[PDB]
Amino acid sequence: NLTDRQLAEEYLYRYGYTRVAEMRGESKSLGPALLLLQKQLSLPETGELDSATLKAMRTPRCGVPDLGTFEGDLKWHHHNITYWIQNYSEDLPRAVIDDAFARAFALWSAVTPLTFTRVYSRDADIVIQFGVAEHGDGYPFDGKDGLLAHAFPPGPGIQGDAHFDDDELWSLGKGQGYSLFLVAAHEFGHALGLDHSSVPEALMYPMYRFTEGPPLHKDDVNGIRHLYG
Ligand SMILES: CNc1cc(F)cc2cc(C(=O)N3CCc4ccc(C(=O)NCCn5cccc5)cc4C3)[nH]c12
Ligand SMILES: [Ca+2]
Ligand SMILES: [Ca+2]
Ligand SMILES: [Ca+2]
Ligand SMILES: [Zn+2]
Ligand SMILES: [Zn+2]
Repeated sequence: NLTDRQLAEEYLYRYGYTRVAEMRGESKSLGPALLLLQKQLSLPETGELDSATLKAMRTPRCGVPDLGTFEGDLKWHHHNITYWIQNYSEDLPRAVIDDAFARAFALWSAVTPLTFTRVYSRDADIVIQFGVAEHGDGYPFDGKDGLLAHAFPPGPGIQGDAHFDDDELWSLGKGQGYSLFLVAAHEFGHALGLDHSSVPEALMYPMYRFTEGPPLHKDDVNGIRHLYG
């Protein structure tokens, strides 16, 4: 497999840190990219490929980049957001999957002027899809672990849609597998127009953190408030 050095390089590149360090003239060596990463994930800012940074880079996370072309202003311009569960993972019963997504939407519904209504139609605002490797959007998944899912900011077509890597074991996060409820709640955050948070305890923190407690943090609620009047 990849050397620690190579895993680091791929991570800094994939999540947009390499590009930002290039724009500041300092791509020659990893130090500057690592500091942007340590800042962005609230790690001690050593600028070293240290134990906390390598730990972080090995942590399963969202496939959405942390730093940086879509159409429109990346918020919804209607109250009633529709979602269509285009397909299913075989990892869970369909009713449990449907309920995991309903629960992810009820989380945001309480703190936004938006409503979420399940439909069965191609034209839903938020199309939910399970897929593996290349799955039709040219942002291919990476097999088991690493990237768990991604989503697209509000707007037309693929915009607002949420995809889940079916090379992961989907569960409710108890015993084996990733909580589909917690990953969906995070990705639906992007589907409403939220960026990653730097607050480790926040839902919109990019790394997967299993919890049984209520997942929204002040920072998530406030991010939504700074988006929707
Ligand atoms: C595979 N999916 C995918 C590929 C890609 F190349 C870009 C994006 C962006 C998203 C996304 O929907 N969101 C939700 C909406 C939003 C809105 C703004 C920003 C953003 O500002 N990024 C720049 C860095 N940011 C960090 C703190 C302040 C600036 C990011 C995001 C992230 N999904 C993406
Ligand atoms: Ca994966
Ligand atoms: Ca859409
Ligand atoms: Ca699976
Ligand atoms: Zn994310
Ligand atoms: Zn996708």
